[PDB]
Amino acid sequence: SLPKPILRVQPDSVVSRWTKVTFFCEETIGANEYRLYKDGKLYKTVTKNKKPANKAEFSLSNVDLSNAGQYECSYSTQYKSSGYSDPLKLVVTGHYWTPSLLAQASPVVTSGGYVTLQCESWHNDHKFILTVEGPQKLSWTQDSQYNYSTRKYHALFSVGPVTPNQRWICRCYSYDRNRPYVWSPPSESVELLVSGNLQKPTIKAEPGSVITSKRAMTIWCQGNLDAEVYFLHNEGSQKTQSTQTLQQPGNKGKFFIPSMTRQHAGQYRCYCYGSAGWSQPSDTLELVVTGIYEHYKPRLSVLPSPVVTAGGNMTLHCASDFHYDKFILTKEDKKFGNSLDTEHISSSRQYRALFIIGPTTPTHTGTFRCYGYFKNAPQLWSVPSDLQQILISGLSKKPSLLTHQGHILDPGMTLTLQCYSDINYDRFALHKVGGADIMQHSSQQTDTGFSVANFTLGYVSSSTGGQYRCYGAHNLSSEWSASSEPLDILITGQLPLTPSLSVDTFILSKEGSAQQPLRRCYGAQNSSFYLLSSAS
Ligand SMILES: *[C@@H]1O[C@H](CO)[C@@H](O[C@@H]2O[C@H](CO)[C@@H](O)[C@H](O)[C@H]2NC(C)=O)[C@H](O)[C@H]1NC(C)=O
Ligand SMILES: *[C@@H]1O[C@H](CO)[C@@H](O)[C@H](O)[C@H]1NC(C)=O
Repeated sequence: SLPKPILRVQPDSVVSRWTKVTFFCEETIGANEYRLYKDGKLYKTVTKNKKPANKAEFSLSNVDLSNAGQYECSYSTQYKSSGYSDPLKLVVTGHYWTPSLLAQASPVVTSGGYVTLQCESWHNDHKFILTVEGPQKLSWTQDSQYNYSTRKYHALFSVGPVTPNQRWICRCYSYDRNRPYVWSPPSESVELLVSGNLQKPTIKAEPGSVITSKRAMTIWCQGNLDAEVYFLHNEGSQKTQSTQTLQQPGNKGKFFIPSMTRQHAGQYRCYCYGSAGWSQPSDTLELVVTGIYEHYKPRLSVLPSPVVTAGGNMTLHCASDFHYDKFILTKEDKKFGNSLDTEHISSSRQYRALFIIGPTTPTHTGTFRCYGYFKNAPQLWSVPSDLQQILISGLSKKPSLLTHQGHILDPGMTLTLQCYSDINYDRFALHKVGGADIMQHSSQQTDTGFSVANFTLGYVSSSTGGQYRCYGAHNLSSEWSASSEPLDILITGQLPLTPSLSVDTFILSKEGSAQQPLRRCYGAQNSSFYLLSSAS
């Protein structure tokens, strides 16, 4: 008789509870009156009187559960009421406990593959529906199995085969068979991460891959410039979506973490979807959180000296009273070498690790820290040891020490050491032999025509007396330099004796600072060599 009308809904057929929905009856013949039928019954009637148009609206504001069901549209032209538009199933979510949807292994799927998702729910007699967020809505319906241990009803969906052209976003629903038009509120969006075949995004970690706990860090995913959304993922276990990306320079998907915890460490990969579909995943960037296991801090030492000559063998010692599995050295903020198995020494009650370095390339110069961690948690490290710094000399002119303020000192005289050189080094390093610390200062350009470095030590005590050496380096250079002749600092007033012989060794010095005392007169001993006491 007459052209069957077209019934449309906004928003979609599956609407969340308590939201406004609108039906639209459309035709071209005429518009005398429109009628909306709900489940085979006259629900509403809109007349084109009191503005004249060709399409009629039916608003159902504040939708509740009772508004779910079949809807048809009929119209009348002249005095002919004509048939029905093909029915439209309005579905309302709510009334139930929210189901859970879990990527059974991981959301990761190489294109053309299937992933299994488990959908759980507490409801006794319920069917499960898995839908994907796409144009032509893909659905799957399963019966619920019951896990007697967890006392929960679950069903598994094998969603696939996953095509690399379309973004896959899965959601689950639970619903009673007897009332099909009423589903549960949708579970959390499970988005599948597809390993495409386009170029790989470079993944980066700006502050570093090693981060102390509770601190901030950022993960960048830069790559193809026809990319739209960047993802970060962990083997165990994360999903993160970035839509708003820095366009300058080029698509840079930024991720920000305010404070690092246990659940932020692990191996990260960057997945990416774009106009030409998905891309091959990034390299596995391993994020490491330290500061955890903050009870037993490891301790780091070095032998034979914190400063070794170029081309020598030198061992670092990572030790801890706690039975860690492995110890790892880090230079600056970066990992160094690899992990070594801990080794329980029977004598020192310690767990030991000997990082042997030989020969010493100028690359080993830096600040080392040893961490302890366990096998089952490779990304959760201990609290860093007190730093042990390494200097490596060998290849430049030996920068002599001025050694002013005298050569033999009495507590307490403000001792300062100057380290000069003919070669214009941009930085000098002073070291007291047998010590663990190395001092460094920016050299100042004196008028004469070279650089002098000021090393202001504290008040002279009995402990400040020893042997000193200075080293020189440039700005662009990572190579430190061979040290000068040893400076022997001698301290007085450290023995209850006054010499009258002018006791293994005997010292003799001028009232003025001589270039070197020979071995007023002073008296020392072979064991405690740098300690003296006299009056003449
Ligand atoms: C580097 O250290 C020397 C210390 O020898 C400083 O020299 C002072 O110089 C004044 C005159 O210029 C002398 O009267 C003082 O006796 C010196 N100090 C001492 C402790 O002897 C020099 O100023 C320092 N230079 C820089 C750039 O810090
Ligand atoms: C170990 O280092 C020392 C000095 O650094 C060197 O003389 C010695 O030859 C090294 N050991 C071996 C086996 O070469």
